Amino acid sequence: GHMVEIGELAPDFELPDTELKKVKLSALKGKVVVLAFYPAAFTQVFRDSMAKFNQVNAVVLGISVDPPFSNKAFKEHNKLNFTILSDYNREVVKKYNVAWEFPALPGYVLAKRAVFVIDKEGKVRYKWVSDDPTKEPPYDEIEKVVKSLS
Repeated sequence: GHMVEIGELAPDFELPDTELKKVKLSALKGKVVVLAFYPAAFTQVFRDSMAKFNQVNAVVLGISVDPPFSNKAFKEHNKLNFTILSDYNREVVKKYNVAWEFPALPGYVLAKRAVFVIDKEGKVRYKWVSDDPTKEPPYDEIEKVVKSLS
C-alpha cells in the first residue's frame, strides 16, 4: 500500500502541466517544493483559493485529476503563477494516499485537498490532508516550514 510520512523521500512522479510538458518531481531536487492537491478545477463557492499559493517562496506544483486543457483555463482564470499538473490516471493521488471518491459521482476518483512540503533533498517535511474539501491549509505554518528549508 501507499503511505506518506514525514522524513521519507517523496514518491517521484512525472505529470503533464497545462502546456502538456512533462514535469518530474525528482528533477526539482535542490529546491523546496510544495505539492498542492485540489479536488477539482472550477469548484464554485471571485478567485479560487489555489491563488493563495502565488506568494509562496518555493516551487509550487498544483495537482488535480482534471485534464490539462481545463486546468490551463483554470490557471489563467484565477491568475495562478505556478505549475499546474494533471494526474489524469490517478497515479499520483494514489502514491500520496490522497485519493477519494466524489460523493455525487460514482467511480469518480479525485484528490483530497492536501499539501506536502518537500525539502531540497526531496524528503517530505510537512503533511496536511483534509477529508473535508472545503477546509483550507494553514498557509502561515506552511510558509514558515518553507522558510526553515530555504
